[PDB]
Formats: sequence, C-alpha cells, structure tokens
Amino acid sequence: PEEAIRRAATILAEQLEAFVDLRDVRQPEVKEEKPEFDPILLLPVDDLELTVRSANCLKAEAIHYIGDLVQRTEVELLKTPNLGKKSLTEIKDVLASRGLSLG
DNA sequence: ACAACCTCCTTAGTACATGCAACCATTATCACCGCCAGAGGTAAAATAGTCAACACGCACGGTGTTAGATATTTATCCCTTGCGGTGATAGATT
Repeated sequence: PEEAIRRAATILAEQLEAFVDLRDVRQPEVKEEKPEFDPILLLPVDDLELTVRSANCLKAEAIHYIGDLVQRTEVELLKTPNLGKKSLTEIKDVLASRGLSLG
C-alpha cells in the first residue's frame, strides 16, 4: 500500500464528469493555496530532490521533514522502510547545497 | 403424677433488585387583658455634623485640528499546477 496509492487513488480523475463542469463552462473562481517557503526547518524531505517512491517510503518512517534528517549520519542512517539505491547513494552532498550537513 | 398426643385455637414472622419523575397542604383553640417593665418615645446636648452659602479650584469631555494609519489600489514576484519523460523503485534474487 506504500506503492499502490499515488496514481492508484487519482483514479478520482475518472469520477468527476458528474460534478465539476459537467459540460463546457469553467467559471472565474480560484484555487486559493498554502505556501511555506525554502529553506525553512519545517519543510518536507522532498525539498532535497528525490528518486521515484523513495519519497513515499522515506516519509513513512515519520521522518517527513528535513529538520531531523540532520541526525542521520553514516553510522546509524538505516531505520527507514525500503529506500534501497540511487536516493541512498550520493544525495548527501547536494543536501549540503541547499545547506544541511551530517557528522 | 406426668407425658405428649388428637384436633382445629390464634398468634405473627417474613415478602428480591437497579433507576427516574414530583408538588409540599390540613386543624382551631375565647389568650382572653391585666400589670409594668426598664422601655418606648422624644425633648434637649452629647458624639460632634449637616449642606447651603460663597467662595474655591479642578477634571473632564467635546469640539476642533492634526496626525498617521490602514485598506485600498496598483503591480510585481514566487510557488504552484498539471503534464510528461522516464525514473532504481518494489522486492526477488544474489
């Protein structure tokens, strides 16, 4: 269920002809949003730029946010689900380009 | 000599458990009315004071002007959307 969600649920894009402009009449009304900005200590782990469902199976450890990823030094790093290859390999130096670090 | 036994005698000891809703009456009955207490009343003076007078003196509030803030307008910027290209996932195996 950590794979079988992220387009498996957006099948909702096939249930909406009944309700959200049934015809040909998109009207002026907004989407009215949610912003919280770079590089705030609250921002999600996705704000390190990732590699397919690596994003899902990392945030599933409740390490959803960059602020505590700073603890994950190459001595005890693995506690997470899956997260097995390109993600895990070398991103640790571009982590230091938005500006974080380990030690 | 007493013993309990036959009969219907009467006595009287009890009657399971949990909970919620409602409001608090009926009596008549001379208390007499006489006396006098300290004890109610109030006049005149203690324990002390009112508020009107003429002064005193101040605060507050509303009218006026000023200040600056705010909500508008404008326009800029970024973060987000949705699709797409193609990503190393998920997890089966080494």
